[PDB]
Amino acid sequence: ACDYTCGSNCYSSSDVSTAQAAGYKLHEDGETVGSNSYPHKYNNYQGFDFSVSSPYYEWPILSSGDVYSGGSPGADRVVFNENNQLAGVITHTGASGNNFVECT
Ligand SMILES: Nc1nc2c(ncn2[C@@H]2O[C@H](CO)[C@@H](O)[C@H]2OP(=O)(O)O)c(=O)[nH]1
Ligand SMILES: [Ca+2]
Repeated sequence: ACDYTCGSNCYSSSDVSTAQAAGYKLHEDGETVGSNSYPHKYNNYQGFDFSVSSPYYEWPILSSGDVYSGGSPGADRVVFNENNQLAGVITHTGASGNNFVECT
């Protein structure tokens, strides 16, 4: 079973934890990877119900289970706050434009 389902991508809690950990570290270090500079600020304009406070940052989560290292980021993202607290898992999959939908 999947703790999170992004379109057809299935993620366990461990996948989310590993991704979050990597993204948070880069954040503390003042570093980014990839052409789109991850991790980067995330603005909740769609008003998802995050129970944790902003600011928020987005970091890619790979279907493969590998930690994002530059390269195609896919459509899935882990969202974390300034305090390394999980906000949610979202995806561009099935959303138009630059928008998102939450992973179920
Ligand atoms: N890789 C990727 N980027 C997308 C997609 N939809 C919108 N984007 C946005 O397009 C740019 C990449 O070319 C980024 O600003 C990225 O936003 P995020 O970084 O918030 O995902 C998508 O399906 N895939
Ligand atoms: Ca996995």
